[PDB]
Amino acid sequence: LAAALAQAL
Ligand SMILES: *C(=O)c1ccc(-c2ccc(C(=O)OCC)cn2)nc1
Ligand SMILES: *NNC(=O)c1ccc(-c2ccc(C(N)=O)cn2)nc1
Repeated sequence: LAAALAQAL
């Protein structure tokens, strides 16, 4: 989940 969002950065 964290990675799914982290791709933005
Ligand atoms: C959420 O974006 C998220 C959470 C966890 C994972 C993930 C990917 C790969 C592994 C892995 O290779 O584990 C080996 C024990 C674990 N968790 N991806 C994305
Ligand atoms: N928000 N994330 C990024 O901007 C980001 C872009 C690219 C990468 C990355 C990581 C690792 C490799 C590699 N070849 O091992 C390439 N690009 N991370 C984050």
